[PDB]
Amino acid sequence: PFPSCLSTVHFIIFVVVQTVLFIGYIMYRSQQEAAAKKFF
Amino acid sequence: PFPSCLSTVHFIIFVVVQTVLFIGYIMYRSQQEAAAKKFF
Repeated sequence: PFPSCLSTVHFIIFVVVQTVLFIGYIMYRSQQEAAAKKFF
Repeated sequence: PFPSCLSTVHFIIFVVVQTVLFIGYIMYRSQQEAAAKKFF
């Protein structure tokens, strides 16, 4: 039985998911730093 | 038919695409922060 060598399709999905989850994390962190600076 | 393994060229291109878009995006974020700090 074929060993689970990585496919192209699953690789593209996980890179986009890693990019989208980190960009949304950047926007969510940028919104916290903007909101924290507004109170000072 | 062979399972579509992620080629070396296929992996490198998606690394560069993810990195250069990363180079663009974070630099685009700091210039907004620099422009926002210039108006306050």
